[PDB]
Amino acid sequence: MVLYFIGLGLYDERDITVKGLEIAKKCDYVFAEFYTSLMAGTTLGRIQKLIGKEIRVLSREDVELNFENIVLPLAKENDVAFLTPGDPLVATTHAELRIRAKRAGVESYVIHAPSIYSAVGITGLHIMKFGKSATVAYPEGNWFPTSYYDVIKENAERGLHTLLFLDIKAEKRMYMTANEAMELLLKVEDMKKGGVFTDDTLVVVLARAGSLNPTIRAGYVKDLIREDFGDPPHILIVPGKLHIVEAEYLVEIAGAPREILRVNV
Amino acid sequence: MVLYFIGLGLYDERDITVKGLEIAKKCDYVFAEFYTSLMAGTTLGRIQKLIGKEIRVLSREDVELNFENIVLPLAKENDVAFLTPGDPLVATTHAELRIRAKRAGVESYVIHAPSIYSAVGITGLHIMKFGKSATVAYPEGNWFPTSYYDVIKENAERGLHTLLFLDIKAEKRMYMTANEAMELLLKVEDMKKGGVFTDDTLVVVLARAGSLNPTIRAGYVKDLIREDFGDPPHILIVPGKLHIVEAEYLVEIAGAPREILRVNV
Ligand SMILES: Nc1ncnc2c1ncn2[C@@H]1O[C@H](CSCC[C@H](N)C(=O)O)[C@@H](O)[C@H]1O
Ligand SMILES: Nc1ncnc2c1ncn2[C@@H]1O[C@H](CSCC[C@H](N)C(=O)O)[C@@H](O)[C@H]1O
Repeated sequence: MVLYFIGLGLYDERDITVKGLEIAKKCDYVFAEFYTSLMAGTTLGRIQKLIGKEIRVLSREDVELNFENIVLPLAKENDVAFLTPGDPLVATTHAELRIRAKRAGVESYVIHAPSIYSAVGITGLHIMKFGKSATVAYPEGNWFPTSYYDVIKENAERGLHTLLFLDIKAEKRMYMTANEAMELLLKVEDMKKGGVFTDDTLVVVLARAGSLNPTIRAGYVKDLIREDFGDPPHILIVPGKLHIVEAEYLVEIAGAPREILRVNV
Repeated sequence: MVLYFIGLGLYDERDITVKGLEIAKKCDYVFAEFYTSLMAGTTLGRIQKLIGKEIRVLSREDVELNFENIVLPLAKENDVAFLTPGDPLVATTHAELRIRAKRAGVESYVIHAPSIYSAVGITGLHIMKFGKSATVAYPEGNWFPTSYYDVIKENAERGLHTLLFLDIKAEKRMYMTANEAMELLLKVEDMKKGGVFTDDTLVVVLARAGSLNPTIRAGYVKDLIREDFGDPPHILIVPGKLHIVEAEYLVEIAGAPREILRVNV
């Protein structure tokens, strides 16, 4: 009669909250999806072992299309767990699954977990200063999305930071790198020529948040465009005007050039 | 010889990540602070028990003026852990404490936890649609902070949601409620009169995120300002231009007036 949306964390199988782990163990069935995002620091098996129960993976279609046929039915007569990377209702369309639960007379509860949306706070950039967020999608066929470009422009204009989620082909297990995102923007800049993203623009790259050894680097596009930030997942941030304090943190902890202390403050 | 920054979560002691717990367990000394936020579902005793360590709680001044005197020193001889509500680097200036740890010669690591910043997802509002954030500060005497008003304004202008962190005075055990926040905003409406916040404005309130039954309400200032939302902590949200899908979740789960469904395109 109960369905729990349990967050799985950022990186590995230990980023789940204690609350989420116990509740999962008590559930009769445990489903999980791994398309919205991917747990780079662990494996389906490791996760299974930790929780103890056996996890049934759902595809994008299984969820978006037949969640009410695969999951909800059991949730009627039992206690079901739905596991998703990061935080349950973040950056995903899962929030509407709660509406379906209600429609089927099923109670749903949310168990949160760290999100990349809030873990960027490790970059020293002030959470309160983040403006509208966006996704840098891969150009395909005749489709070449460039909206993120504008999102970055409206935020910088008002002195806010822009968080750019990078593209992901969960299926193909293919991650978009910070470099590839920096490349695309340069092309969008070259087409729109608004002076929003250029070799002189300051950027921050957060790689593998959640890990004890994440990669936090700040620098000018021309200098980071070809730097190796390690294995995915990646996150690109185009900061607005920096606080002296924000800036010091990027220099002292993300190896930012001293130049930002005078040019970007 | 290191320093760990561990998040405790949103509501009770089980909101810490397994990663965080297992690390806190194997630490020599465990500091903390409960002034940046309020965990409405636990006690220092329950945390200590779960951690199996004695937690010395520091004050803002202890931290802001003596961290390198009370904490870092031990960090050179032992593994120290500094716990905090929710995520330690969200809506706090703790990130600066890392610069200290460094100049003191002390490696530091960050372990995240669910944060109110990403927990707003449960409201049904898209995470990427949130623009700049702000805090509604308690007036102190003849001083009346108004900043947050312009933040709301600036965001609604761009059709983005606004996350309003409510003030806290842990020392006095004062926890601004969503009602108090609304009341203050109305007064600021008279001051600046910009048609930013009025009896007819739609607002969303999230109370006690992290609990299995948080209070999620959406409605018009006039109908909510007098409504009881339960014990703090509270968070107030001023949505921008809704999506039909956001409107549905608000109506179906937040209990918003069905009229909001008919969006004005
Ligand atoms: N640990 C991590 N480090 C850096 N980026 C990450 C990451 N985890 C996820 N991401 C970013 O977030 C995107 C997933 S979109 C969904 C976000 C997820 N629900 C959450 O709450 O975290 C990935 O494509 C990548 O751009
Ligand atoms: N569990 C919770 N439920 C509702 N609001 C919360 C909350 N936790 C924090 N808040 C809001 O955020 C304010 C504290 S600011 C600190 C936030 C914390 N660092 C985090 O990561 O979440 C509170 O006064 C309240 O306005």
